[PDB]
Amino acid sequence: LVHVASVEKGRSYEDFQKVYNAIALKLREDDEYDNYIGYGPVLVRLAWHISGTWDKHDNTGGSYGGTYRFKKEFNDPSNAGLQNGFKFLEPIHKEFPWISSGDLFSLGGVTAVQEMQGPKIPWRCGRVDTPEDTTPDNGRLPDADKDAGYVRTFFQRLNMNDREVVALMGAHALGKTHLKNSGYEGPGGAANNVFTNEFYLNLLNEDWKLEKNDANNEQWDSKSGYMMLPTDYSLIQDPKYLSIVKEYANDQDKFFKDFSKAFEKLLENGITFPKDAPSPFIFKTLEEQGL
Ligand code: HEM
Repeated sequence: LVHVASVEKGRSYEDFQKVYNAIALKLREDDEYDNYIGYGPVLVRLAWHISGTWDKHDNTGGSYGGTYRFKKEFNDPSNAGLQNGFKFLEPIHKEFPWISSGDLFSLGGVTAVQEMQGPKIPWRCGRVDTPEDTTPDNGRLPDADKDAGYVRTFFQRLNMNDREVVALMGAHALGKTHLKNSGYEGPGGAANNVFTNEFYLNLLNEDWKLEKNDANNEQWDSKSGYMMLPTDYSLIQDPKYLSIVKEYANDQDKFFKDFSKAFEKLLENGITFPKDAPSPFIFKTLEEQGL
């Protein structure tokens, strides 16, 4: 099963920078969402969830086809809450109807990371919408109530190794769990809408207690008022993950570089880029543009 990237007709870097900017300006404008966390974190989660359906074995799922727009995937229990990110992006799609759905969802995540002061994430265009019957079944996204061996095995399906897994998980410094969406409640950190390596520092430095939340699920809670999922905490229970947690806790630049690589890879899994495709784009932030 082959998905060849096809550049939206006649478009180039400037066109996609305009879409970036519109997303970034709306992120700035719609500041109140989720008790003033804003839409950055949910856009990052949306980009991951539309990518994380991928299966390396048969190239089903993945970001290419933009299939989140169809009811089966939209209504996946694993995707509860992401409707907010979709609704956010709706007016952007209306303004730029030429961009594919998978390009828009993935670019939303890139824009959020960068506007939250994260690393630059190179991004490639050319995902093409595919029909409703290409939508992957529910159940391809990961469970939170599991251990390190689960996490490691899960991510093999997305062709991610230990370092890539631990780097990607650093996104859990962003935003929060919401009891109504996932059966977990609380923020992972103090800087909910700024991208840093706080996830790793908090895992190592906080005093975590294994408690039950109001949905009768176990989660790790700190006296500082933070939480970790069982799968997050597994990164300090497994010796191989722990070494990499310590590395990123002690080197902000290394985390940023490794995250950027793993996140681009996640967003591009399943896609074949022609040898004469454009190079990946690196978008300027609003701040860099004086906007
Ligand atoms: C073992 C893997 C993972 C599990 C089990 C998992 C699970 C969860 C759960 C249960 C939530 C809360 C959803 C809600 O209640 O609103 C969540 C939030 C989120 N996840 Fe993950 N996740 C995993 C990996 C990732 C990865 C790879 C990324 C992206 C690089 C990511 C990004 C986020 C973001 C940013 C949030 C916050 C969303 C918000 O504030 O609205 N997750 N995740």
